[PDB]
Amino acid sequence: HMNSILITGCNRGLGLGLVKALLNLPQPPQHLFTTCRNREQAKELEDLAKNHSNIHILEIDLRNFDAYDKLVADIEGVTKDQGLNVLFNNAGIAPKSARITAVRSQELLDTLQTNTVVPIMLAKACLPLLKKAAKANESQPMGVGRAAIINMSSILGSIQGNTDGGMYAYRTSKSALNAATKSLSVDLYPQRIMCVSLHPGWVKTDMGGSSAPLDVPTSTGQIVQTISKLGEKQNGGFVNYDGTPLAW
Amino acid sequence: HMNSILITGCNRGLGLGLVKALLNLPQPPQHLFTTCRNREQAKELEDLAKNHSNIHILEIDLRNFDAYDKLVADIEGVTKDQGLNVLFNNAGIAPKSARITAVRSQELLDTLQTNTVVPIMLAKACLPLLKKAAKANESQPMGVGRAAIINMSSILGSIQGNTDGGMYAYRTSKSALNAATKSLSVDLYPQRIMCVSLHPGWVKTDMGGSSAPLDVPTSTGQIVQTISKLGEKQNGGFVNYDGTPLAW
Ligand SMILES: NC(=O)c1ccc[n+]([C@@H]2O[C@H](COP(=O)([O-])OP(=O)(O)OC[C@H]3O[C@@H](n4cnc5c(N)ncnc54)[C@H](OP(=O)(O)O)[C@@H]3O)[C@@H](O)[C@H]2O)c1
Ligand SMILES: NC(=O)c1ccc[n+]([C@@H]2O[C@H](COP(=O)([O-])OP(=O)(O)OC[C@H]3O[C@@H](n4cnc5c(N)ncnc54)[C@H](OP(=O)(O)O)[C@@H]3O)[C@@H](O)[C@H]2O)c1
Repeated sequence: HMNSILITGCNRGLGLGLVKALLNLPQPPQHLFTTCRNREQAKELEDLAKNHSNIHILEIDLRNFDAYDKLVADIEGVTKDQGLNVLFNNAGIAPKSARITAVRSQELLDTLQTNTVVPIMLAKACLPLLKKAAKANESQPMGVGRAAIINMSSILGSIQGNTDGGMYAYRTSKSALNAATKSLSVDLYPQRIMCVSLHPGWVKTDMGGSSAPLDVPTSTGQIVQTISKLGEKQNGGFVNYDGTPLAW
Repeated sequence: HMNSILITGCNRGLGLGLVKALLNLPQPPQHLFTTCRNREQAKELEDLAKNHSNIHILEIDLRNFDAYDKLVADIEGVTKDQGLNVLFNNAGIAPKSARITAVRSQELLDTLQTNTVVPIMLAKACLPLLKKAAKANESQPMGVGRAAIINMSSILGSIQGNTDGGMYAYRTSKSALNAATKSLSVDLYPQRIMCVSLHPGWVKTDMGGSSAPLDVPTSTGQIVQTISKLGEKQNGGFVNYDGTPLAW
């Protein structure tokens, strides 16, 4: 059971799918923090909120690093001595496909900032909360029930498995996120905070497209289930949406 | 034999070491292009130039993406229909060690820009020259003798081998460079342009430090030798300074 969880980017795709799947759980989280850039929009998320009080909507554009201090402040005020059990870095972007001969430096930097730098900086900010949760549940084994950072990655970030090429901004950012996941796993081991990169499979969202074999509920359903079964053995790993180990 | 080669960052460490090792070759390159940010400085490189006419010094700060068009112009004017056989992305930076609780967003972005974005953008700019060289030598097998991009990476970029953690900016940028190396290998295969990431081993330079087991000549000597033996089988791979396959 996850008492509290913070998930970034929940007005659309997988973020929203995860929220719903979290609710359908027999023992849903007591505090489900969800970020989105425009609360005015996210009608579906705003509607889910008006129907589920365990949902907490926080408005912020993750690119504003100075705004993090307050994000964590708002969380701590609600959770207090129980900290934050899970940070789920889901917010991500994928520019349009493009050949090396058409790659733009700005597209690379922007993708790297949102898909790589943000997750690292948010992890940094949430560390105090994650450690409090890890301590509060120190009698339990490693898992989302204690403390964990789940970085939503992608199989396209699998260098060993890249046989199609292209997608420079996206691939570099997800392979970079993976390297961050591994370092975080080593650095946070003392407090027993789990960190894993997870590929949600190819899902039919605005990013995944209509050609994807998986739908949102199917993926997120298994994801919530998978993260719920992840333990110390999978710490610092790269796993598929069903828990299968993936290649870096 | 490499008729022409472009190496970035040659006033210091490995860049300078490679230049010297290239010269000591029985059949040194006819055109050895070397970049550096301050020609006024780089006395040793400027001195090597005054003694070796095959050396060409080009001044530029790789962060200035608009300056690339001219870099390639100057090269093409010299090589012409023979193109550029090798692009050796050596320029790199490594910020001071720091724990996750002290990581700065600017340090991450800056490291990612110089160690990841620059190599990708320079590769992009040199593509026309690399393809001309690849075509001019189409009767030869893949290798530095035909056309190739060698990205100087690092074992710290090996996610599978990261058991010490930390070094977020550096690790993410080198793992990202590796993912770029793999995509470039697939995308450039048609023109048979080889791309490989190479770890020079731990060398005693300003970055490597005095604790490194290898000196500059030892590393660069084997490097020049190793790249000289790299072929299609090692294309898109991550290799040690002596050619041994490394884990992503
Ligand atoms: N779909 C797939 O097949 C697939 C496969 C592998 C990995 N993934 C990864 O899974 C995650 C979810 O992707 P998705 O399929 O749901 O894509 P999506 O439908 O495009 O959703 C991306 C989400 O991230 C948010 N976001 C983007 N930039 C942001 C920023 N600067 N600040 C705050 N939020 C930001 C978006 O907010 P706005 O609505 O405000 O833009 C949106 O909620 C991503 O990390 C993605 O890379 C997806
Ligand atoms: N030493 C090791 O043990 C080791 C191990 C693995 C990988 N490497 C990699 O090997 C390469 C060489 O590193 P090194 O040991 O020689 O380090 P170094 O002695 O610090 O040299 C770095 C070189 O890159 C240049 N450079 C940095 N930023 C630049 C920019 N924006 N534009 C143009 N040039 C720039 C530097 O120029 P300035 O003099 O103007 O600063 C310098 O010539 C790097 O890619 C590094 O990551 C080194």
